[PDB]
Amino acid sequence: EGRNSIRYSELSPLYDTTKLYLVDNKSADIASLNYQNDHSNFLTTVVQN
Amino acid sequence: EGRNSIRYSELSPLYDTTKLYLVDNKSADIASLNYQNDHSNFLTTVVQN
Repeated sequence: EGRNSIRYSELSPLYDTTKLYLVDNKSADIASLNYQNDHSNFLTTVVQN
Repeated sequence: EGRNSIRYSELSPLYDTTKLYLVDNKSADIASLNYQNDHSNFLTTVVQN
């Protein structure tokens, strides 16, 4: 208790477990981040907002 | 201290002062809430989301 918080920068804090997703076919990332790379060396966002 | 928090239902809490707005010409409220009333007896949203 107390030492179990998970804080994003402006939103309600969670506590003691969550999930994180690392998918490879989000449109905004296709457009900007990933132009010269492939499905084995890619770059993705962990923020879903 | 401690007894000064302001809590919305899913967002970061504020502390010790804020503002609240009561305007009368928001589109969504024009459409739904206010159809049979006027500018002197009106109905508005305090949530801006």
